[PDB]
Amino acid sequence: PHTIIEEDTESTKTQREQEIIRLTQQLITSITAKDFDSYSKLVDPKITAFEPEALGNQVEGLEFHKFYFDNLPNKRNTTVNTTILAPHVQMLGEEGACISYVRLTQGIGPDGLPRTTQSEETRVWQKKKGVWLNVHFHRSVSR
Amino acid sequence: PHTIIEEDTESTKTQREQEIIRLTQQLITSITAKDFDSYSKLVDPKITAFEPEALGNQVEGLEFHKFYFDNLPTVNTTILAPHVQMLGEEGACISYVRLTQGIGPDGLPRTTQSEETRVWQKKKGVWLNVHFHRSVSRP
Amino acid sequence: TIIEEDTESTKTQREQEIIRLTQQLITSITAKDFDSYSKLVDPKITAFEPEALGNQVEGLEFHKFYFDNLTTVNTTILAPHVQMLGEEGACISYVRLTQGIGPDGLPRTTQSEETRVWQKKKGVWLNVHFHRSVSR
Amino acid sequence: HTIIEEDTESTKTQREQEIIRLTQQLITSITAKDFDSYSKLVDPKITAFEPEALGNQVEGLEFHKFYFDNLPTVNTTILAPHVQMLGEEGACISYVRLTQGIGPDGLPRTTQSEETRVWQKKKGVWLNVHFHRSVSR
Amino acid sequence: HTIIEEDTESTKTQREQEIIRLTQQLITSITAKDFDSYSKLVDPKITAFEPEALGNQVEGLEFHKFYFDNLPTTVNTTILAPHVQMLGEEGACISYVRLTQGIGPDGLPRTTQSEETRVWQKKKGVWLNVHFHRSVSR
Amino acid sequence: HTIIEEDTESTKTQREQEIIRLTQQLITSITAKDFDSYSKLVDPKITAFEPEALGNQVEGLEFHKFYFDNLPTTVNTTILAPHVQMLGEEGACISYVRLTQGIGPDGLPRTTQSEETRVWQKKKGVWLNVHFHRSVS
Amino acid sequence: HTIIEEDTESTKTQREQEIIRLTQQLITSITAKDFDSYSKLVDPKITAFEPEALGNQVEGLEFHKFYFDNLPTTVNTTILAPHVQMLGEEGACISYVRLTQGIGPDGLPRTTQSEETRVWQKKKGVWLNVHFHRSVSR
Amino acid sequence: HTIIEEDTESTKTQREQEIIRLTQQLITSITAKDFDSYSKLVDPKITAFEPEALGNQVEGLEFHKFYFDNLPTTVNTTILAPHVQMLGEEGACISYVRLTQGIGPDGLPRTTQSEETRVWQKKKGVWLNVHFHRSVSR
Amino acid sequence: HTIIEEDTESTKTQREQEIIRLTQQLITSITAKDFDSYSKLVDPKITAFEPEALGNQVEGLEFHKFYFDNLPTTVNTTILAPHVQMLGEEGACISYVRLTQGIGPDGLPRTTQSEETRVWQKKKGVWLNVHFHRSVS
Amino acid sequence: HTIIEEDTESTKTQREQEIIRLTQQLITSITAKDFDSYSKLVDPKITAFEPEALGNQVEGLEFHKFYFDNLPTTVNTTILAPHVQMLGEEGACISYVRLTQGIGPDGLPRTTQSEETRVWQKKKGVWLNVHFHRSVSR
Amino acid sequence: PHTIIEEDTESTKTQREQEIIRLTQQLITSITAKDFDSYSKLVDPKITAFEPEALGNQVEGLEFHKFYFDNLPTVNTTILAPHVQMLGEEGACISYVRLTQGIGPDGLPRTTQSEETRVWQKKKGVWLNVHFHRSVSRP
Amino acid sequence: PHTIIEEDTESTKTQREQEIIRLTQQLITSITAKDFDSYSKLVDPKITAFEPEALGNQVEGLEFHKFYFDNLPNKRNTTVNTTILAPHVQMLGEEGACISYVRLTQGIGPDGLPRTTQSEETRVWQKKKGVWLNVHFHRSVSR
Amino acid sequence: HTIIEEDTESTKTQREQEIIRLTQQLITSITAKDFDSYSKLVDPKITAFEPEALGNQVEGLEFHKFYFDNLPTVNTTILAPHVQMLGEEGACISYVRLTQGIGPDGLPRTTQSEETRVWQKKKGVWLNVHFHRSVSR
Amino acid sequence: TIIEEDTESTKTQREQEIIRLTQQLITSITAKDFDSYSKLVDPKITAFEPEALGNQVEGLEFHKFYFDNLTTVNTTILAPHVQMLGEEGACISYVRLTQGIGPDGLPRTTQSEETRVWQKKKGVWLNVHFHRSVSR
Repeated sequence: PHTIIEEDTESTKTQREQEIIRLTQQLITSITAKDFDSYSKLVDPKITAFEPEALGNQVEGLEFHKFYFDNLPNKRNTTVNTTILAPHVQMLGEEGACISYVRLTQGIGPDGLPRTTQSEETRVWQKKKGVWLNVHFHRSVSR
Repeated sequence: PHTIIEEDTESTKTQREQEIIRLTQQLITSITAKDFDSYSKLVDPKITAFEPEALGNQVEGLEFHKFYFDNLPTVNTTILAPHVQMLGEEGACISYVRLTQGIGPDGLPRTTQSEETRVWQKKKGVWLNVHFHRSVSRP
Repeated sequence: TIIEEDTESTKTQREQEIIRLTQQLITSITAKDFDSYSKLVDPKITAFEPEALGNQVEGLEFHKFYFDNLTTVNTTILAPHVQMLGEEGACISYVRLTQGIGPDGLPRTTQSEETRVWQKKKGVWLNVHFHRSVSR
Repeated sequence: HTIIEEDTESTKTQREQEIIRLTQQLITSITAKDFDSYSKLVDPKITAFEPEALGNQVEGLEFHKFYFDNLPTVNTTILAPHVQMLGEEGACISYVRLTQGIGPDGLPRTTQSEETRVWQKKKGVWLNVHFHRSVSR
Repeated sequence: HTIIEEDTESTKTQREQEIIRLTQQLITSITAKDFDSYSKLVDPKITAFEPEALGNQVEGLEFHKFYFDNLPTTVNTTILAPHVQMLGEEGACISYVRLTQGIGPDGLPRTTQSEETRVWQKKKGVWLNVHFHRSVSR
Repeated sequence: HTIIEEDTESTKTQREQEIIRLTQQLITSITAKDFDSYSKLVDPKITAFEPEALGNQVEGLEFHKFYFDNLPTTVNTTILAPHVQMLGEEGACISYVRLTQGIGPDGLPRTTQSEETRVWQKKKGVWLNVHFHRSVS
Repeated sequence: HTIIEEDTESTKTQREQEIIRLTQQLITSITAKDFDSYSKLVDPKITAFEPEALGNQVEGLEFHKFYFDNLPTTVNTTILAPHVQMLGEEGACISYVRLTQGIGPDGLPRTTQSEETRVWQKKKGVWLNVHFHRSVSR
Repeated sequence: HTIIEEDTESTKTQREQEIIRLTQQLITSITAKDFDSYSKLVDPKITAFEPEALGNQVEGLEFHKFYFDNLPTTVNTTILAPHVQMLGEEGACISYVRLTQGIGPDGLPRTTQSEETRVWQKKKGVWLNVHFHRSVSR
Repeated sequence: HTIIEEDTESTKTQREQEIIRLTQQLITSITAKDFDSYSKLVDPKITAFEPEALGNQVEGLEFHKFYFDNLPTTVNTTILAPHVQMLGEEGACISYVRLTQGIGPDGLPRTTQSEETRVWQKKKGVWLNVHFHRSVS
Repeated sequence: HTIIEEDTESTKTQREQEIIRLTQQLITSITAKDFDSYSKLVDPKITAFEPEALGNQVEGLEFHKFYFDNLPTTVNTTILAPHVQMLGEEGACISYVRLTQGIGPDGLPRTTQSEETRVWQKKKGVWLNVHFHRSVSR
Repeated sequence: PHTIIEEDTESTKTQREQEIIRLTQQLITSITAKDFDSYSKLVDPKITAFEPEALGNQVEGLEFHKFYFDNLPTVNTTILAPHVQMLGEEGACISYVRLTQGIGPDGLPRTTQSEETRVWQKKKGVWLNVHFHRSVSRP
Repeated sequence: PHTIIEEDTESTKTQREQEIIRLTQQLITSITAKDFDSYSKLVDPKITAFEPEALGNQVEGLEFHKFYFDNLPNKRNTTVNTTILAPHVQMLGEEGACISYVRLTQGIGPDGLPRTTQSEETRVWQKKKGVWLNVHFHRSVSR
Repeated sequence: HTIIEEDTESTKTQREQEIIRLTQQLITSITAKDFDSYSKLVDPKITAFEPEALGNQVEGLEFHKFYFDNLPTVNTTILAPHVQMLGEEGACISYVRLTQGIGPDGLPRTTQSEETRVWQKKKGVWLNVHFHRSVSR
Repeated sequence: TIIEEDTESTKTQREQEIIRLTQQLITSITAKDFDSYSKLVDPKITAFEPEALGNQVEGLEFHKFYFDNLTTVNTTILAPHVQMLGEEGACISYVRLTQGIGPDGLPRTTQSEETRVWQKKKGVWLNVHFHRSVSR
């Protein structure tokens, strides 16, 4: 029970930019649904990462995140609702792209408590042999 | 006194990504020296930014950072493990750990750490920083 | 049940309807009836609420998440100010006072300041924007 | 005192663009403490929801004029303005206001508020008849 | 479920005394959670200032009714130094210190104190409470 | 010192309009600390519930005169939603929310909210305040 | 549970000795929760100052009768240095330090302290407690 | 600085009115730090219960005379609801709530509260305070 | 229950040796909670300063008997540096440090230190404790 | 620099009274920081239990002398309910509650309370303090 | 489930120091699996150690760590930026950041970080860990 | 006003081990005296480090520490007394050595307050062309 | 219960080596709660400084025998033993004791104490006449 | 000045000298006279003190650091136990109670438990080990 929502606003993006947004949406769907095959198809095997689970280190490879796919609750236990706020997409020539957005996640905590979480995400995509892959992402949370 | 040091340890970088590292070094130099002219020369005027000064929002433009070049009142900035991924011919992405050694109220030494991602785009033959993302992890 | 408090007087016939429409809206919220809610709310509604964490959200899905989760409550509208905007605009602002039961068997009262902006689209009034605040 | 709008890379229609410009002039009169321009842009019977009102709804200019008369480097930034038009005489603009300033010490601090302003075209001119300021925790 | 009124020394006038009686009946309907007597003693458009209203002024019975619908035997209220000021033939203003005794979660005796001002209006020969103000000092 | 009153809606009767005006003059006399005007508007044996009384009920004018003589510049009192209920011909009861904008120890503006209930009694053709009740939430 | 007086030095007169014995019987009815014995020794219009009154002065038997109808074992109350001043034949005033030893929630022995001042009035040949004042030092 | 009494309702007898006036003169000598006027109104062997005694009962004038020789402007003491009970011709007992308004370290106005119980004895035609008890509620 | 005594150095006179022995028997009667032995060793009008008295000075046996009847297995009392000073022929004063090893609520051993001063008076040829003073640092 | 002793009611025997006097002189030498009078009233091999000794027993004058060498006008001590028990012809044991009043860093009046037990021995016809025990409750 | 991952990013190691990394991986595996036989095979019996379990003291021998192999009651250990400096023919020194992903009381995920230095000595043709130094920096 | 003291105990070390101890002493003397030339002579220009000033990162090169030589108070202001506790030296063939010890430092704080600091140090030495150099050190502090 | 000594890579003289072995036997009797071996290795008039004594100096075996009689996986490690001999009948051994154990939960905890034991050769056998246990903060 | 407290009795002539030597040692400490201190203390003295942070230190330099830094104090020795060890050993243990003035003008008292071990080296007694503890 999870669905990903984007809201660009009145602004209409480039068709290319629109595809980067759609791909990012698919990736987030892989993460919330914990489908590691779909995640792996969209992400480069040598992706560098900056996330709070890294404790200020930079991590490389898929295994660090495959830990979260193979573990953590399945997804049946609870329901989630992620939302992408103001996605800014900057194309970098023909083979690069950089999408940065605010991620707002609605869910249920330990009890039947509804809570909202905000994180700031930067994802860099590289067009490798006609296929866009996520080569680096950087996820922070405000204090 | 403001100096900037990179630490590539044993790995070897290509000339392109070595230049991305060099440009990032100059950028952070203009930051620590509060030289906004050089900073403006290295940064695209429509630059997006994620930083703790923005309170979890994404800001655009130069005025938001030019505020800090003004108004604000001996440090060593160190770039740790610069990962530079080239993106075709007009893209580049360098992520690193920014370690800052400095002085407190007294002659007291303290170190701060932030994780930075900077995205460079080659616009009309020159490299410009079009987006950066600065984080500080659970202190 | 919901209680309105105009204090004194009767509003004009146009803004009285805005008050009643707000009553039906809050009724759909408290009763968790999403059909009436979707009928009263524009599909591209912008929103400022504490559940949005200082962000502005748009669409119904963000709010429909709250309809699909979770008996006796008493909401009360304090000093409604309705300002009409031509023939196709209306802006109602009021203080929402809610009475309910928390985790234990103890009664609690919550206060929030709500500002709803209604638009008359093709003869029917729809809420296109609302702004919910909570004082500290 | 400099004010910057951030539409994203979008262009609004000619009608709502003026709502954006007028809002910038309003925030300008607020930051510069110029009550004359403020009074020209605001209806005298303006209802208001702001943290200075302590969860109450205030009306009139006197409550706000109290703030123009006290105290003499700031940078306000308008994040994601949404303008929904209401016929020919109504407009509703909502945005996130991001303020950079200097506090008691010489330290830069940033504050974020959410603002929703409702404008009414009264006799060919636009006046701000309602506004709602919230602050996230 | 017994309410004690403490006139201190000396005796007031009879008309003030009846206002005191009606206030007692009101608080009895409150501690006994008897909404019928409460509705008999209270005007349907009563204004109220109480800590449950969060610095707002509430009107009507539903705001207090809600409280009567939800709760359940052991209470004791005491009216401290009631001042009753008559207002012509149709007005009355009684103000007093309310002292309530009860039992919380665990079996320990606790006492709460509030300051109350109740305003009675003589409508059609009967007295009704048209406004009350409940405060608590820190 | 400015005392502003706002009724959300409706016109009061003439009598209760006067009750509102008399309350306004009273609050003015408090802010200006003119004890002669205050005493003219208030009964010499007025009972009172206010935070300065520490949950006690005080009577008389001296308890309040103490504040008139020792306090001893610019403040803004706003009166929100006055509910006036007349009691026959010789009684009246007005209850309202009071907002106070002022400057504290700093150069920073602060707002204070209190809920007030005043009871007026007409004696010999003159309305006097005989009891008031001020609480803060 | 039993109560113990501590006269320390010197011997009191035959009048004040009875005041101390009656105070002992009173506190005995308090610790044993026997309201009958308490009502025989207390005037029905008794004023009271106690921490359970929150700095107010309550009147009547019911304010204290609420406490008799709550909780059931072993306690030890001691009257430290009773000072009895007689006022003619119909007045008496005894002030003392009440020291209580008991068990709380856990299994521990403790010693609470309160200062009590009781005023006795001889009404129709019997001594009655018309006012008591309970204090606690910080 | 001046002291104000609040009799509220009713009129006291001619005897107890003098007890209240003498209490006013006493607290006046306290707030003005005039030990001469204080010594004229207080018996030299006065017992005392006050928070400055830490729950003990002190005797003599010097224990309080220490406070007269310390600190120098504007204060306001009010006697709330004085209850005076006469004991023949040579005894009197007044209990009241003392409410003090003053300025602390910073420039702020405040209202401290203490409960006072004073016992007056007529010794050779003059009334003297032989025992006072100062309490503070928490 | 074991009561151990240790003098760092020196031999006491015969009298003060007996004073030490009587104190030992007293502490034994407290630990074993044998009130008959305690009463035999203590004056019926004994004054006392102990933490159980809350800074007051208590007199008599009942105050202490309360603890004999309600407490109601293995503890180790060690008496450190007894200073005995005889006062003529009918007085004596012994002061010492008392260590107590025991088991509290847990299965963990805890040690308690208290400083005690006992005053013995010989009445009719029998030594009785007439005053003791127990403090804890 | 004045010490007040409070015998409460009634009068003790003369021999106990002199022990009280000598205790007063001792504490005067303490508050006045007069080491000569202190040395005249105290045996050179005095044992002591005081909070300054940290749960240890100290002996001799140097431990208290040290205190007399270092410090400087405003103090007031009061001896509460002195119990004096004579021990034959050469022993005496006085125990009491000491109540001290003074001024700390800022100009605020403060009161401290300690429990003291002093043991006097009649050595060569004069009384000397051979052991004292200073305690403070929490 | 216990796995161990190294992250050499772009740099290239020699076969010797690559084997030092491999041996360290096996060592940490025997730690997370609490397999003391393998651990003893990789560790010299007179090994010195600095670790927070030692409270600022330096311990020697195996019994101090064998205590933790006993008595103690799904994790991913990751070796970050392994710097391996060879010391002639019989010495080696590998220092790295040890990042540990694991589960709390609930199915709650948490990450811990420690900095480790391990010194290897070639004794009779086999490599043994003769000294290690484990630190945890200002959490 | 600073001097470095070693105390091996009754145990006598190897002559080689003794030299490693002496070299370590010289290095610490360079640090306390803030003589960067003497420090640089004993330390390898590509030394890796683990110290609390690195915030859980590993640092390489001299500049990170030359920051502390060129800044910080000179050394004239106060007096220091460092002490090396139980130095354990393990030789690694002919070209490696590993010395680990407890560092106890006595000094004066902000006021005239004497304070003691303990840190645990591991220093690795490499014999490069007949000259021992410090190639890695690891300094921790107990909690 | 296993005990490990850590001389560093040194060998003591034959006389002090026995002091080390005997100390190991003493700590063995302590960890195993075997009072018989303890009493054979310890002089009956042993003075003692330990945190269980609350800064006081205790003497005898009873104070320590109290601890052998209460409670039934531990690892003690002796760090840097210094043995200074005193003629033919005295010896002073001081060391750092490092203890690994399990607390209330199933969590491993480590404690560190500093111990100084003074042995005396009494009639050809070595007895521990004094010990001093400290704990750093 | 320093005060000894044998409580009662006189020690034997051999251990009395150990007590006096301890007095001279503490005198050199309080007066910060390092010459007498070095004369009374063996150059290879082991030490357990709170200034060593749970470590055992050896030598005079660690203590000489404290002689070269920083009027009226009163130290007192409580219940000294002196146990002789043959002809060339002695072990004295005692409670040290120190009276002094802190930062302000207020008197403070500190307590520590000291255990000194003396050795007769070539006819003269030297302190070869001492162990200073502080109770919490």
